[PDB]
Amino acid sequence: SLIVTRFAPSPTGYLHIGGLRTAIFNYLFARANQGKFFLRIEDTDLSRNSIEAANAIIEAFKWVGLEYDGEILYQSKRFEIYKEYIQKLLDEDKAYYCYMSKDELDALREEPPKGIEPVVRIKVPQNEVIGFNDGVKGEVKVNTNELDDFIIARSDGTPTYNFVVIVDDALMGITDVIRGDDHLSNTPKQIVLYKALNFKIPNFFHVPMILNEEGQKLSKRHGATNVMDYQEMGYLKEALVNFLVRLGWSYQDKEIFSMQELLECFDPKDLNSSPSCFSWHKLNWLNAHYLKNQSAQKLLELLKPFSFSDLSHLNPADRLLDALKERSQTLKELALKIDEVLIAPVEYEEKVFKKLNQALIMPLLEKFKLELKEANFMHKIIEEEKIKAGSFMQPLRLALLGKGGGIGLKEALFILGKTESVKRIENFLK
Repeated sequence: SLIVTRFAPSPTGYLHIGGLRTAIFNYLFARANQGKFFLRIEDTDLSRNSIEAANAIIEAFKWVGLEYDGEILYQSKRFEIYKEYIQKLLDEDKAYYCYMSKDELDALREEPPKGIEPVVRIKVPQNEVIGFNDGVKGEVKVNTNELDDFIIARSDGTPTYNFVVIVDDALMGITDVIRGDDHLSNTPKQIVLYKALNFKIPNFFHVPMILNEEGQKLSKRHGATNVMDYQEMGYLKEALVNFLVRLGWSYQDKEIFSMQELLECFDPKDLNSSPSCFSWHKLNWLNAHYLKNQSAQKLLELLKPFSFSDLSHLNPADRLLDALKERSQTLKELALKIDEVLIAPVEYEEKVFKKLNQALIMPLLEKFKLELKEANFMHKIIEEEKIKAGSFMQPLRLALLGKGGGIGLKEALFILGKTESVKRIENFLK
């Protein structure tokens, strides 16, 4: 069966994670059945603010990797198309000109003009039942008496969002629409427009909105709704998609999915009607997994915008990533731990430095400096001055790493250059 879906978001300044989730559902439905998936940008005006917003949505779309068929459709490039359908409804007396204000209509609905530019409103047939079988909620019915004559064209002639969606959906042959429960009230209004223009009504799937940790609606008050913020936070594109597709959808008790697995087992009949919650632990658990399943060369290219240290080390000097990969969850956390090893310490932790015998620690490091200088690149040496390991390992760690609980001293000596290790010990003695 041929499936034609799209992603036509309402005007936003960027790509929201909630909109990314909806775009994934619509994407997966088309790709699972070898259909077509489009991206439509609805710019109500050709201003500088809306041009940058469109580029931002396209930017996040490219980074995530959701490819679309054909070229991107813009609302500003289809101005004359929307005008003709609006005129058609007028000439058929299915739409009419209105000069009243909203406050006048609110009072009248509860009980040759000169100058004033009118708006165009659609004539909603009263005393009818608008119904549609939603793929998630089931049969949804609404009386037309609960729908007033809504605006389809403003006083300057510009069509509304609902009119632009249904025209573009009919001209593109959209067969299914997977939507969030937020826009559930716009669906009956779109159905009116569809029937008025004798257009085919695609199938609808209304999924619950994403909830936060406290069960509230996911909004800008949480502080992480822009998809490109997750890129700056250090999350991989594969982990972000795996996280969002799991909200409101579940297969067979599985948590990790590849792109080829989703494309071969996604089904909109499995969309859960129970709302899902946004979990930082779940997203980090996924992102830790995809980060650990990466290679070594790819990690070098991923860690470049996050690490202050340039990687000119040898293939074994991959040992740096072995110890930090398991203890890191994002590229930001991984690169920071890397900088804690490659970048030389500028200061020393006074919590452990002040509680150290300076008369005994200084000559002991020198005896090890020469003992290690004879060796090179991987068996280390142990001091034999009849002392515990802590009496020697704690000062050596402060000289090499400066902190209290970092990587093991055996790996840090090999990761760092044999000349760099001596340069750090000599700086500790100064």
